[PDB]
Amino acid sequence: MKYMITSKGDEKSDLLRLNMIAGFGEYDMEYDDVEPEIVISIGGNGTFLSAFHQYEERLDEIAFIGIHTGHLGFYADWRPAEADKLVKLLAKGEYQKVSYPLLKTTVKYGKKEATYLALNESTVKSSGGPFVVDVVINDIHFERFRGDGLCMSTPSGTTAYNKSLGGALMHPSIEAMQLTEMASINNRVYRTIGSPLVFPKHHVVSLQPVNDKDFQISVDHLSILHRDVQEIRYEVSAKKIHFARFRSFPFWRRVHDSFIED
Amino acid sequence: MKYMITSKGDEKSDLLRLNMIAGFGEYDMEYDDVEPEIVISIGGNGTFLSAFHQYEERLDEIAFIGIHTGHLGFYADWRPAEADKLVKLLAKGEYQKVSYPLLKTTVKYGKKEATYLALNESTVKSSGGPFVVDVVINDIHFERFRGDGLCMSTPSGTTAYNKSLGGALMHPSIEAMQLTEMASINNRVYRTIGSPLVFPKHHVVSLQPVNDKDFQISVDHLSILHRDVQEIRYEVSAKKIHFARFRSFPFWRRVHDSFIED
Amino acid sequence: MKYMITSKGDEKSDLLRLNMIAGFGEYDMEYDDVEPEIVISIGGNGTFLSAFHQYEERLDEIAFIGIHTGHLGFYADWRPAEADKLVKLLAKGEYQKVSYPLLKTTVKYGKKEATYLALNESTVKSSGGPFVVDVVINDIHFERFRGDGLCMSTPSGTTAYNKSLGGALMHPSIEAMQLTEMASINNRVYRTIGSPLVFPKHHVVSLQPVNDKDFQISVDHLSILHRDVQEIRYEVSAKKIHFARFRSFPFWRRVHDSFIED
Amino acid sequence: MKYMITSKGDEKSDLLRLNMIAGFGEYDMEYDDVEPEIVISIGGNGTFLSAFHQYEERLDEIAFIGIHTGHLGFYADWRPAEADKLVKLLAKGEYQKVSYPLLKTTVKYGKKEATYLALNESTVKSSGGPFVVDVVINDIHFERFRGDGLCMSTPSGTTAYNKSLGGALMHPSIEAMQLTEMASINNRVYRTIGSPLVFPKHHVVSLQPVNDKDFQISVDHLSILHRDVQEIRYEVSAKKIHFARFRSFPFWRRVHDSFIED
Ligand SMILES: NC(=O)c1ccc[n+]([C@@H]2O[C@H](COP(=O)([O-])OP(=O)(O)OC[C@H]3O[C@@H](n4cnc5c(N)ncnc54)[C@H](O)[C@@H]3O)[C@@H](O)[C@H]2O)c1
Ligand SMILES: NC(=O)c1ccc[n+]([C@@H]2O[C@H](COP(=O)([O-])OP(=O)(O)OC[C@H]3O[C@@H](n4cnc5c(N)ncnc54)[C@H](O)[C@@H]3O)[C@@H](O)[C@H]2O)c1
Ligand SMILES: NC(=O)c1ccc[n+]([C@@H]2O[C@H](COP(=O)([O-])OP(=O)(O)OC[C@H]3O[C@@H](n4cnc5c(N)ncnc54)[C@H](O)[C@@H]3O)[C@@H](O)[C@H]2O)c1
Ligand SMILES: NC(=O)c1ccc[n+]([C@@H]2O[C@H](COP(=O)([O-])OP(=O)(O)OC[C@H]3O[C@@H](n4cnc5c(N)ncnc54)[C@H](O)[C@@H]3O)[C@@H](O)[C@H]2O)c1
Repeated sequence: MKYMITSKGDEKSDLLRLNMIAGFGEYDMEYDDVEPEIVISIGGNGTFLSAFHQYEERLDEIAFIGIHTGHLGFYADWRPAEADKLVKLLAKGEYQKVSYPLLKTTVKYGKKEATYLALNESTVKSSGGPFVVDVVINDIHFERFRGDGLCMSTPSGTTAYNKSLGGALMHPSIEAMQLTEMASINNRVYRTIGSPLVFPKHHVVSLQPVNDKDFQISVDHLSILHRDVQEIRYEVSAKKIHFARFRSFPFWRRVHDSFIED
Repeated sequence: MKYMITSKGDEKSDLLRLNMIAGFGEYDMEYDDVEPEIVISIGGNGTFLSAFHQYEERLDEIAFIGIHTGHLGFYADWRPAEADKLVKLLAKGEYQKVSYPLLKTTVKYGKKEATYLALNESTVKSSGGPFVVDVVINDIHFERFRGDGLCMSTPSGTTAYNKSLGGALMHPSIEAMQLTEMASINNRVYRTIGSPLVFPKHHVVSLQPVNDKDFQISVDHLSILHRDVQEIRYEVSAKKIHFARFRSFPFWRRVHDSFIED
Repeated sequence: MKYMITSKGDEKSDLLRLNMIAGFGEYDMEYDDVEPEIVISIGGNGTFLSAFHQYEERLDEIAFIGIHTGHLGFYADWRPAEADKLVKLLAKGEYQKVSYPLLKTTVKYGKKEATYLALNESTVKSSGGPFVVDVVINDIHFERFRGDGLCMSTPSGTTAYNKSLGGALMHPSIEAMQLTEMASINNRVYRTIGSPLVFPKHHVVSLQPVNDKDFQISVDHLSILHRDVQEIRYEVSAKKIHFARFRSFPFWRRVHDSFIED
Repeated sequence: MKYMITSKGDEKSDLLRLNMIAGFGEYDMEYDDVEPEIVISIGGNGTFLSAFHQYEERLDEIAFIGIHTGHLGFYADWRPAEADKLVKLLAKGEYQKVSYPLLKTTVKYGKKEATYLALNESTVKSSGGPFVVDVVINDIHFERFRGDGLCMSTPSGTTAYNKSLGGALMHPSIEAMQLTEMASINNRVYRTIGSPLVFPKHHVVSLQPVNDKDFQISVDHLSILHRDVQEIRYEVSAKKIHFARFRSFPFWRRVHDSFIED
């Protein structure tokens, strides 16, 4: 099967990558970083995010696998010491496929609209400057949000920025996105919902400028200053990320291991 | 069609009930509180909850309709002044059916297990006394929770007790339950997740006593002191509540009307 | 100097107590549990709280010292292994005195008022039953609180129940009390401040029943069902607790050690 | 007495200013914006903040008075319609003076240190980029903070940015500053206190760079990108702001009026 390996680029990750390629050489099992069927990431959570975004135009043809050199593997299954076992398992085709939901972000201007795919989240802040937007859900005006910004998370994204903002952790079998507030202003004149909101597939959340059409918009690691924005639109993507697995490693066990104990 | 009406029991609600029965008399359209196909509640949110629990053994045969005399209609669609329009619409069969998910609670003892159905939530607190339970998700030990208690909410329940505890609001098309913490203790020795958790259908959350087997368990309005508890088990019910509707009144508009403005 | 020792009552604490008495026998240094100048607590945080409340009528004549057998010493300075060093230091008079603020609670009825002193906090919940009170600060109606209850904390109490409810941690040199909410209900009709409130000395916070005059009131470990309540009044006490110290052990280092690392 | 008036600069505020000057003309009562004893602000909360910072080098010689054209007067006492009554009261010397605490911020570089005074708060965020600082309190390493940033508030500042970040509201008679977290990262490897912290006078909170010495630092409305930072130091200022008052208008009533009702 066609595969490639991305490395964090430090000595540790590079050498692990070379050894895996050498091991894959004894199998069938072609290195191809143009049209891989398997993408292996070796590094931190950032390395995995880079791997995902490198191949976001062929997500339907790829199964992702992570080895984490950091603490701390939300998209890793594997430790550096387990690399030889993974080589043998991958070569044998000894795996099942699991899929997580993704978030579509559309930015409209005074055209051409830009579309982004997020594995963790997309956030919006001001470029300045007071942040004020109208929040429109399925064409109904829901609230005028004033504060620091807003975060829209995928289910797998809920353990990250979403969690820090008081959002719920959601099992990735649920096809949803979650909107959290950053430092909302609430007084007798200005009001927000002041709770995270969880949206199903096909629900559309639109942010519309009130002032003030410049925004700092993030998509996972990427952060861009967008000018002359008319709308930011959030919806669950029709696209999914696929993982190759190998052994049972339940989401809630992954949550336990990351936040409670070892 | 067979129907019944429950009233809050004050003069206002009783008279509205009598007038609706009188209006239903001009149609076809039989009063039957043993085997109703339509259950009409006139009162507050508590009146509606009582109506639901009065008929929880025939939820598959009933479509519920609420008129709210209070502020404040999370399960009401209707205002007292709209009662005549509702009579005509109901009599004509001019409605579509919408379903919300429900929460199953199982309490096991040193037998016979007790099972409860919740429309809003089920909560657990101590009878004393320090509250400490082991939280087990699909047979994996997730955390030892210390604090005031725990709340498990349906999607429609998320606007209630769940919201007050920092939980997310979830659209009821999502078949899920949400676990929130009450006053969790977190220090260098005791740790909880400290975020709400959202579980899909078929996931099972089990609370197991550590000490200390007596618990105050609530199911919607009902609150009971349970003794000699071995397990409390939470899962999304196979059963759903059905509503008769009539006109579009989106969940998010209902949320806006209840928390933001009019 | 006159002293006494309280023990948690397990074998470990009892034996440590006997050894300290034996060591104090070689000094001057009289055991007196009626009029002690020094009160030594050996046990958990609960043991220390019991020691404080045993002697709350002579707080001006006593300096408290704690040895913690638990994790986990918010009022302990000392570990069991350090007991011999403490014996020698105490006998020598080798200490400075530090004072923390306390909370006065007054419960008024349809007389005789009951007054309580808290080292950590006093809380109020319903006996049932919906909890609703009017919050009156220096005779001005501030809010109608609906929810689970309210917690009023001393500065040293802020690391306990207060912390779990989202309250700030306050240095005990600040003569204040802090009011936190438990599960406040906020919607378009019912509103609370939804933030902790910090009150200086001489400010008086009065809770007045709306319904519904029965309340479960806690003062540190003590929890009592109070009937026919007309008012609950909170204010910073004129009384303080005094500690004997011995070496510098800053409050913020104590916070670090308890919540961050070792 | 020497006075000046600042205006928001819209037609409404400008005309109110002209009328007050005309009214002050009938008294004694000299317009002097170099060395005023009374500074009158007409506009929003931003106008008042500008007035404060215009005269922060002569805070000991000035008593401030606000008229709010906005909603919404945390530093206003007065409404536009009350301007004539204020003219007469001011001219008569019919007032008492009230003082609130202020926050000193020191930014040290690889010299010359910059010092700022805040009436509401000072915040710190990254210029990029991951925000990571070591939090040092009175020379003791307290935590390594990872997240979006940190906010240090005065007592009067607690109703603003502090409130949005979950901070306590503190009565301004308390000489303190309060540190709140913005989106702190907490997992099994990274830990923060996860509660607001309230510091008395003379306590010093130092933020020290870990990476990564560029920071976006705000002081009230002012926001500056600081490069090559070695330390950010927070402490309660020896300086206070003085207000002229006129009638009793308690802080807690001001809080009620701003967040609860009218
Ligand atoms: N205050 C915050 O919680 C905060 C701020 C900015 C970004 N982030 C998160 O960091 C991610 C990447 O940011 P960056 O590349 O700029 O580096 P970064 O330094 O801002 O964040 C990297 C950290 O986030 C963790 N992380 C990445 N994905 C995660 C996941 N899904 N669940 C839990 N933790 C996860 C990594 O293990 C690492 O510790 C973003 O997608 C966002 O979720 C968090
Ligand atoms: N601190 C809290 O938020 C708190 C405490 C106890 C109970 N409750 C809620 O009250 C409900 C019934 O309690 P009770 O009968 O003892 O009376 P109650 O006085 O304790 O609560 C009644 C209030 O809850 C509101 N409510 C009911 N269902 C709701 C919904 N699904 N979404 C939003 N608000 C809703 C009603 O409008 C009413 O204002 C429970 O199911 C629980 O959700 C809330
Ligand atoms: N949900 C909660 O956070 C919760 C609930 C009830 C009581 N409490 C706290 O427990 C204290 C005593 O309760 P109890 O005797 O019923 O036993 P308990 O089991 O309810 O609580 C004992 C725990 O609280 C800790 N504790 C005591 N004083 C503390 C302090 N000032 N700062 C930080 N932690 C402290 C102890 O170390 C112990 O772990 C109360 O004064 C209250 O502060 C907390
Ligand atoms: N997310 C937030 O809560 C947020 C973000 C940035 C700034 N702020 C606050 O706004 C203030 C000034 O910001 P700006 O000039 O850039 O304009 P801005 O638009 O960012 O904020 C102005 C708003 O803050 C209110 N405000 C000012 N002082 C207040 C006080 N002490 N208590 C309660 N509300 C107060 C004003 O009434 C106005 O509604 C800052 O000092 C900060 O406290 C808040």
